[PDB]
Formats: sequence, C-alpha cells, structure tokens
Amino acid sequence: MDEFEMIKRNTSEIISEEELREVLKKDEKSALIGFEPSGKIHLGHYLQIKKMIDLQNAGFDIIILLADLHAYLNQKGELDEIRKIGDYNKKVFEAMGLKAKYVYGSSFQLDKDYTLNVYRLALKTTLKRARRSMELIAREDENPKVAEVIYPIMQVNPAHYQGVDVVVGGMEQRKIHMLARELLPKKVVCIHNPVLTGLDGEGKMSSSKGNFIAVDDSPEEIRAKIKKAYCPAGVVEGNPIMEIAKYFLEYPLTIKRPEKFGGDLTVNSYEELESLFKNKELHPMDLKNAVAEELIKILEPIRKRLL
Ligand SMILES: N[C@@H](Cc1ccc2ccccc2c1)C(=O)O
Repeated sequence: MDEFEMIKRNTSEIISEEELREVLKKDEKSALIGFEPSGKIHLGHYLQIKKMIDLQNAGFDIIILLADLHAYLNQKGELDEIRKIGDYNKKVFEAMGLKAKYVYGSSFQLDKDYTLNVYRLALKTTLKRARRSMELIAREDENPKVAEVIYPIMQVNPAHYQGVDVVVGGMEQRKIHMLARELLPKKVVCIHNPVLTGLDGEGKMSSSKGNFIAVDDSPEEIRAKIKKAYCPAGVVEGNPIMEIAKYFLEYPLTIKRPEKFGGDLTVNSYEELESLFKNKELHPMDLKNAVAEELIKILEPIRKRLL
C-alpha cells in the first residue's frame, strides 16, 4: 500500500479522499482524535490508536484530546476523577507505540473565547440536529439533559481544529464531524473507523457495559472472554471474533487444529478467513482458539509495558 492506502485500510470512511490526498502532499500534517477518557482501554480504542499510528507513519503529528469536559457533560462523573482516568488512558496509548502530543479539554475549554464560540455555534445549530448528532454518543437517559446538546457544539468548537488537517474517530462521531465541516472556517478531513461489536454481540464494545477486551487483560481473561463471546458458524455480520481477526491479526495466520478436525490451517488474508468461515469450513471454536492466542501475542508487549 502507498501512504493513502495504508491510511485508508480498515477505515469505514474518509471525508474526503481527495482532501486527504491534498493533505498528504504537505510536509507538515497533523491529525487529531478525541476520547472521553475511559476507565478501561479496550480493542475499540486500540483500533483507533492503530489508525493514529498509520497516520504517524505517514508523517503526521498526532494530537490526542483527552476530552474530560465532554465526558463530564456526557455523565461519566466528576471532572477531577475524569482527569485521572485521562492520565491512565495517556499511559496506555503510549504503551501502544503512539508518539503523540496530549491535550486535556479542561485546560482550554473554559477559556472565555472558547466559551463565546460555544455560544456563537449554539445559535447556528438546531436542537434537532444537535440531538440527531448524539444518537450514538449520548449516555442512556430517560430524561435527556441540556448537557446532551451542548456536547456536540463543544465538539465542533474551532479551537479543536486549529492547525489540524485530519480528525479521526469512530463512525458514531460522523454526524458531529459533518456539523464541524459545515460550521468551521476550514474543512478538516474526517477519517472514520468502524465501531466494534461487543463480545456478547448485541451493541458496541464499551467500558461501562462489560463486553470488552481491555488491552491489558491477562491471557487468562482474554481466553475466558473470547470463550464466552458471540460467534456463529457462517455468520460474518456482527461477529466480534471475525472483527478481531479483521482488525488486529497479522496474515498469513496459521490456525491450529487437531488432525481429527482437518489439521492446522494457513489463511493468507482476512478475505480467505472470511470465506473459509462463511462456507462453514472453519468452526467458531477453532477461530476462537486462534484469535485468543494471536491477540494475547499482539497485546503482550502493551500489557507488559504497562507492567
Ligand atoms: N466525542 C468523542 C470525544 C471528542 C470530544 C471532542 C472532540 C473535539 C474534536 C475532535 C474530536 C473530539 C472527540 C467521544 O465520543 O469519545
């Protein structure tokens, strides 16, 4: 893959690919991602950090916004607590091999000019649109709060995009990103990552929902987690184990199997893995065993580096 294709790889969308190519032509390029700090850093975060590392390899300076105040607004707790979690998060991303600069939302998001821009952009953003943009982001709430519609206008604040060529996030961010693209002086390139399915398989992988593999989980816990994971034969859609195989595993992948169930297998691409599986020629147990073991290896230097 040339640089663009390495960046494109495993992304759900790039807005736009022709803005991206324009950016690649510059020397100094910078890419931002923001995270509500999470108590556990899981494969969902790792997917995104891997993409930040792609960009880093392509010569981008990486900025990570530790979005404590957004996390406050999105009901994840008190600010001082969210900040400590953010410092943990920082440690985990650095363990992953990302070389980035880290900015804490609270350090600038209470400045008068920032706030004035929250208010300015609240006048330009409808309630309907704001609520729409948060459908995939908002904390579950029977009685949705005003905080919910403040969150996306804050996320579109020009201070976040000053000097940044590209913003990265999951597909759940896309409506907020489209709003920024409409409201800011400068259109920033959006690169969107896919959103991982939970181990249990209903919704998406989340720290607050107990359906995650944390990058620091021990080998034992990773096995037990992937043991109980949802993963039907021939069913590639919403299968977290196949997602793990697609997004984390290096190919060719040598799957282990007893001789009495076809013997050890080699798949030279995720494409090959997918057909073998969708043809009901690779059973869940065998895929599960192979994903658990390759994951442990993948994660080992991160978990050990975290000690
Ligand atoms: N909304 C994100 C956090 C988040 C908050 C503010 C941002 C500002 C600019 C670019 C990305 C940003 C991501 C989350 O769901 O974790």
